[PDB]
Amino acid sequence: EVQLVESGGGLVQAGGSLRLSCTASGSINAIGWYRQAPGEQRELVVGIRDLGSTRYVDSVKGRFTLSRDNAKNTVYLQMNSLKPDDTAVYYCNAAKSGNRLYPWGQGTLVTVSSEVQLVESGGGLVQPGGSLRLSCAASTSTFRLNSIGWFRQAPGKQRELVATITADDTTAYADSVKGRFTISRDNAVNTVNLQMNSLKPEDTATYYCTARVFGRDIRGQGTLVTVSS
Repeated sequence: EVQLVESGGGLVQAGGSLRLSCTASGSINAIGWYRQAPGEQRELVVGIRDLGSTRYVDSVKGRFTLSRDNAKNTVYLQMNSLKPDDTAVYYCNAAKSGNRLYPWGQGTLVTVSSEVQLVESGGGLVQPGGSLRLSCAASTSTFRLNSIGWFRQAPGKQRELVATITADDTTAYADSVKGRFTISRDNAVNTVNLQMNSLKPEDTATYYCTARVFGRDIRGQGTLVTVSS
């Protein structure tokens, strides 16, 4: 028979990332990931159509990415932009139609935490392919939020504008992050965020927050984001 075992889960915050891996010895194409918490019976998160496609639950489509390496009898599931509601234990038995369920692994656990001037946060170190979430508090006691934008800068190089959101909720991203980055407001708390998926060694920079208030343009001190594994 097969012995399944899965590892790589951990504690992480809003946004954030984690690479779950899984492995077996004793067809690796028929493996998908289940998820279980207490108080609601376990569900399926990723499965396989008979033809060989990889169908993902709509609640997560656009975050979790099933990869595989036949050469190591290993399957993975790269998680980005992790939400609190992703908290549970993930298993690794099969998910193609018409296949026997393999012997249950123990499961790796996955937990997810949570003079006007601006205040950035969230910056940290991650691996290539990871995901962060930066936030931009204004420190005003809700005096004015306005229209903002995020610009980064590696040391000794010219600044780069990455993404912006105006008052009208229009978004524009640079071609250097096209597809990967996503700027959302979250207005209910007077803070504005930037989700950063699929990072590279090339994003290693100090990320700041500009707002252009009355008269002068303003920024915050900005947080490091490093990616070199």
